[PDB]
Amino acid sequence: NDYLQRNAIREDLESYLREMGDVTSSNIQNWLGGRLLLVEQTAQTLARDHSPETVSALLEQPALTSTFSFTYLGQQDGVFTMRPDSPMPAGYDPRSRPWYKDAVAAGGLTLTEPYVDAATQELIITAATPVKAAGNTLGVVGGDLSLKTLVQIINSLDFSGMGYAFLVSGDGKILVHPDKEQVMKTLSEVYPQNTPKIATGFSEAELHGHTRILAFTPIKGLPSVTWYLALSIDKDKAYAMLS
Ligand code: MET
Repeated sequence: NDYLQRNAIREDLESYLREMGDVTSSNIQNWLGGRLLLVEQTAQTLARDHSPETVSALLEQPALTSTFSFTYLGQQDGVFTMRPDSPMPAGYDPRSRPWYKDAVAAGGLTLTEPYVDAATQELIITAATPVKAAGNTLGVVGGDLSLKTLVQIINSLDFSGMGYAFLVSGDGKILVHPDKEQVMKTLSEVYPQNTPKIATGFSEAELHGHTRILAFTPIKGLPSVTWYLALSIDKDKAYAMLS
């Protein structure tokens, strides 16, 4: 019976994809979490000493400079200190920036979606948290992460060559993707006819002439964002490999 045999293969494949999605989501959760905690650790150290000499020395520590492209403190009065050095664009105010507002609105450590960096005019992600001292908010510490770095973490596993992983918001906005052309596009723009639904377990759709299976796994431990790890699998390839 071809129907029972088809369902037998599909259930085995979905079981495997569920397993790959869980571990990859765990992996990016732990990776982002360490970056978040490093930013949190930096803020609480600054909360008890934020003199210019100390701010500079702390941001230059190699645990920070080797982890983030840049680490910085934007203060409540608008003053901005960033390491490593970078030329500054005219009219910059850290308080108007997405990372600063997101941290303040979150009331704690959070991650931005990709936004246009003020200096490089390129997309960047930022781990950010307020600096709190006796209820006062003195500012926000941010740590910048390249989207390429996140693509590499979620694609550490090759998924037996069946496909690839990307990140998507609960709103359907593609945040990081191996194809740079799909970054910040929505699932509806990428799949206009039969759009995959995040809530549904496994969706089938057509991309570039081939049927693909999509599966979305929530990423836990990310305060104030609802992001999913998405697997995009070549359907014909997966069914053939699993006989
Ligand atoms: C001064 S630009 C670099 C800091 C941060 N990524 C921003 O765009 O605001």
